[PDB]
Amino acid sequence: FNILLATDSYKVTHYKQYPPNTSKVYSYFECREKVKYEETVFYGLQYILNKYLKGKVVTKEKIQEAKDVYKEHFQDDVFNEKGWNYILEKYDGHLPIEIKAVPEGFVIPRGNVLFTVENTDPECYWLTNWIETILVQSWYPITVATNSREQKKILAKYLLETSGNLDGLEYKLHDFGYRGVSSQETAGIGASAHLVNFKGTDTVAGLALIKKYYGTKDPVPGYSVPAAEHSTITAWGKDHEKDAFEHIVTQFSSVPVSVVSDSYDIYNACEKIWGEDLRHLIVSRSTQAPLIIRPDSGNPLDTVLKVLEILGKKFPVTENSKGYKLLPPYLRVIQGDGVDINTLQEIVEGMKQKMWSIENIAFGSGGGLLQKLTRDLLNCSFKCSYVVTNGLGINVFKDPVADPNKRSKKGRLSLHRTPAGNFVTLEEGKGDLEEYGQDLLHTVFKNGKVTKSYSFDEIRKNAQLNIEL
Amino acid sequence: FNILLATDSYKVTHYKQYPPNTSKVYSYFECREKKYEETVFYGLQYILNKYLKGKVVTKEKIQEAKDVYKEHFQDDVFNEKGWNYILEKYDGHLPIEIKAVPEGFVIPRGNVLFTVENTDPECYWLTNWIETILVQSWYPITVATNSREQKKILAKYLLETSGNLDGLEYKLHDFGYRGVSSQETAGIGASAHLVNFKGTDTVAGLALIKKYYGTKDPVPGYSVPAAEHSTITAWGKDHEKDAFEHIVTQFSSVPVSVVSDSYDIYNACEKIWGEDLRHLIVSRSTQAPLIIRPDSGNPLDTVLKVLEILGKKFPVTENSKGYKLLPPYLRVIQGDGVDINTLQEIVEGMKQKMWSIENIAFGSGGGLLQKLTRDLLNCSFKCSYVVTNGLGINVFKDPVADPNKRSKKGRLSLHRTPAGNFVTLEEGKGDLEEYGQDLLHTVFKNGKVTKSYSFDEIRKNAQLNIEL
Ligand SMILES: C[C@@H]1O[C@@H](Oc2c(-c3ccc(O)c(O)c3)oc3cc(O)cc(O)c3c2=O)[C@H](O)[C@H](O)[C@H]1O
Ligand SMILES: C[C@@H]1O[C@@H](Oc2c(-c3ccc(O)c(O)c3)oc3cc(O)cc(O)c3c2=O)[C@H](O)[C@H](O)[C@H]1O
Ligand SMILES: NC(=O)c1cccnc1
Ligand SMILES: NC(=O)c1cccnc1
Ligand SMILES: [Cl-]
Ligand SMILES: [Cl-]
Ligand SMILES: [Cl-]
Repeated sequence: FNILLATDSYKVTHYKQYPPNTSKVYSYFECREKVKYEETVFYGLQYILNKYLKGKVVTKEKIQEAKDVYKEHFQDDVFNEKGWNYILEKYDGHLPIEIKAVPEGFVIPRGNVLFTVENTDPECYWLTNWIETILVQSWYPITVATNSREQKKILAKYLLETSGNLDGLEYKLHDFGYRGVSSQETAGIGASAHLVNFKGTDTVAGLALIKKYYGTKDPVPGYSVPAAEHSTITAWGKDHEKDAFEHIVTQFSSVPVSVVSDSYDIYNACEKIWGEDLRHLIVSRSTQAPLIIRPDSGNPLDTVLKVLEILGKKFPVTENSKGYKLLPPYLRVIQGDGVDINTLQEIVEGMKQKMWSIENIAFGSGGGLLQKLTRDLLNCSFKCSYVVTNGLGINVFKDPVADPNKRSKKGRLSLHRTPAGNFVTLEEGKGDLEEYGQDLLHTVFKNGKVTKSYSFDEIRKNAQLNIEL
Repeated sequence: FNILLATDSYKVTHYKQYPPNTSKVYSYFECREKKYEETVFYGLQYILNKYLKGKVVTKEKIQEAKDVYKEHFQDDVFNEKGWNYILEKYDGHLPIEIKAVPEGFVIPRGNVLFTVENTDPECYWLTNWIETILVQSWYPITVATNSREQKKILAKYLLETSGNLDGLEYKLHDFGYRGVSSQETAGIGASAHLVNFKGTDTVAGLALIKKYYGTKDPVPGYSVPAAEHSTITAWGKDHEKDAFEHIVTQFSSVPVSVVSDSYDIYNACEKIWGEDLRHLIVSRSTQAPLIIRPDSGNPLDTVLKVLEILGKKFPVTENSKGYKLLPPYLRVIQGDGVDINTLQEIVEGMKQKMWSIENIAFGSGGGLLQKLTRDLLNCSFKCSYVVTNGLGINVFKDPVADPNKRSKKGRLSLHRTPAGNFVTLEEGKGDLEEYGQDLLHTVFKNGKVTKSYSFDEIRKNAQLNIEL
């Protein structure tokens, strides 16, 4: 990786565009005020700081490589070779930048400063926004973690209402998204952000990222169980679906096992194969090793409701203390097709209306969890708010006439608690007046070193739901 | 990177689930039919080289996978024996054969694009182990296809309003680096866009193409100097004119894009560019025009109003098709809110107001590289053929509630039809040789990349019919 080649092309030309004699550029990131997504989980900056920003990130070879690429890319010499060589020669290639940030896992309302960036050497005024592109990619772990947490809120509300408790909540939304993201790197980042809120994942890449960059007291941060796919059912031949089911549940007789049941006819599979032909292999299973029946096609709500009605007529159903129907403990359902935050809500509400406890179901979500998200969902944005030119600090901002939502904050910023205990971002250096106590941002990066860090266990604690607290 | 840790967790358990006595699992990838009628096949070569080729198994990688899965499953289910077999027998090279349509080929939906099978009977479980990594080809396929569909829209409008396609390759600029989910995604996605266009600010695409594909030219994509809000607003609100003047003077002999909406896009166009600094604009060369960049408001309404303002402050001509044309030193780039749908809305609105598409280019970020999912083209990998007890059987899924999810049966091959279209033959019927040559070629076999394509070849294959 070369940091010189890790920015938007136009930023190569920006050192020539700032006012002459500018010694400081100070910028900030927020999730701009616009499912409402009123609060965001701050997560993922520590990965970027360690993987890409810390240590000796400039070398002679990297400067020469960037110079050669940009000469052809712009068909002109605009690259700031002198400016990058200064960092190499004066700081042994360590970035003279200070980043302050809210602690990871913190849950912060929209429209608040989450981190700030400024140069610590006047010669490197151009460096602050060079690294905008790499830092703004924190939108992705923030957005995955936030959207996953919002689904946890829905699941908690309906589990509490239909069961009286939150038992099993952290296994109710399983990450199926490894194949449906855009790269291996994205898979690890996104899976780790989901694991802020839940413990079930099939996206193995998230485990090593957490281990390397954050850390947990437990050996791994996420868990899985054996499960079938269409290839392991259909390979037996259509007339032998029962044989596949029997082989798989017998191979995994002592752990939970998920069996995709829709290869040919989900309803026949539930009613006749699981329901009658193999029922004796299901009712014998342990409470710690249930069969998890997995539909994977059709209208998600309609299919879940019909699967439950079928199973409730073939297996003993109880009524829990809240009055909701409950399958026996050796039998559960996972809906892992078509699940995003909207369809999740529709399914749990439809189950509730039909008197089925949320204890009976879990969800797998792939593209909806890790890929169908954009930087626009939370309006993640990085902007310059303060500069020093000719020794004079200036509060700077953008205020487009057509769009008030794009207006940006002015001056030096700080994050505080209000008297009622909420968050406020103070502008124009007003945090210095100390009317709102101390700034909640902490220096996390300075002059090539990570200066403050969070374990994954601390991040999880910070991101807990109120209903959990 | 450890390929043992690069699969969906459940696939760790599948070796125990296939029918006993199974010696072959054969699987295929298609962009299922459900408008995106045709897809650009692009990106597999990156995956083959970065992740699949060579010695990908070691004793350390097996032990690390064994340790992780013991904790991840709270059980010992990992196939250590099967992975050690590959290590000891093949020096850690994967006994897999992959056949694929040439990269850059434009193929209608519902056709086989690549197949995967094991070459050693002991490794029947390996074909679908690597499904997860191979299915991520959905992303470069989808970026390249969606970018090409935008090129079709641009080409149709440019041709209608101008009579030619001059400049088409620079009409959709990649602004997506900050709006994708990772550095790796940025390079992959930017490279897929460059199949169709030459303008990019997502620098990461250049090194990927150089390392994995190659071009005869030094670089596959190009940029020009451009401002951002920080370089305008840093001058102070009262000094926007000073920022504009400084920037166009610093870049007086190359094209320069200047974001103009920091405070009031319409004031900037009419009064700053159109009056105060007009003398610095009309003196510019055709080779180095000023590109005015709005970045907020309704994308169509803003473009039309910007053009109306500029048309009243600068000399406008009428081209031979009857459409209005700004002077050659002045152009506009709309780089906010652009996806395939709004691009179409903008060029159609311009046409209705008699403005040539020569006047405009588009920047797209999230719309171009992030707002896409595997479901857009229904990219899917399924087993279609197995050999069990020495007999081949045709395998498929056919869910009752969704006919669109039905998969193909048996050994597959891709052919040209007599009318020049494409057909996927199932059940090994390609062996009857009624349809000429199979278009799938072996690209990977037993840890080696057998066939490779340059980026120049891929671009040629992905050309539009109108260009042809
Ligand atoms: C059968 C369930 O398995 C485990 O939870 C998971 C579920 C699950 C399923 C249905 C439910 O109603 C539910 O409450 C949970 O499903 C999984 C599926 C996978 O592919 C992988 C997993 O790890 C779980 C996974 O860990 C937990 O052991 C849960 O206690 C048990 O009820
Ligand atoms: C000023 C234009 O530059 C080049 O195209 C680009 C454009 C562009 C703009 C407006 C138009 O109406 C248009 O036809 C093109 O914009 C760019 C913007 C960037 O940030 C970077 C670029 O490389 C181009 C970029 O390369 C083309 O060579 C075009 O001939 C010329 O008119
Ligand atoms: N474990 C599963 O059922 C699963 C995992 C990943 C993708 N699809 C299904
Ligand atoms: N060159 C540009 O105007 C640009 C690049 C990347 C993101 N936004 C704007
Ligand atoms: Cl599956
Ligand atoms: Cl080894
Ligand atoms: Cl910008």
